[PDB]
Amino acid sequence: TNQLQYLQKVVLKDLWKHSFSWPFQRPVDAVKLQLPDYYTIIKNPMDLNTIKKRLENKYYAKASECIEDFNTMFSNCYLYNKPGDDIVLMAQALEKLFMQKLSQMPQE
Ligand SMILES: Cc1cc(-c2nc3cnc(C4CCOCC4)cc3n2[C@@H](C)c2ccccc2)nn(C)c1=O
Repeated sequence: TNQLQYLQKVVLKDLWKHSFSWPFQRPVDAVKLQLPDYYTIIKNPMDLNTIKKRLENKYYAKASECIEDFNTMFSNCYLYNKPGDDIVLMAQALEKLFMQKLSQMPQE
């Protein structure tokens, strides 16, 4: 659980504390945001709270399964949203930090 512990205690913590993480802290609320196509276009949604619960509940078999979920979260944001949107600028800044935290992760 070495790399899964670093994903929880360093990567997830430092993304959560970033000022732009708030849109990713819960699943997209399609009702309150009136985005009725979101869950049709995004078949495999993901968000930081789902990742937080999976790490707390030891749902992941391996670190790479948790990395796939962060990557899906970012990919979904770029797929659904438009290049000039606030949320895309926010995702890009959070993903840059993500890639730095992975570069500093110790080996298993
Ligand atoms: C991953 C993701 C997340 C959000 C999303 N969560 C929000 C939660 N709350 C508010 C607001 C609701 C009203 O109170 C203020 C926050 C806005 C929210 N958005 C959008 C509309 C948004 C974010 C940042 C900037 C601008 C728009 N929207 N899509 C399309 C995504 O792909």
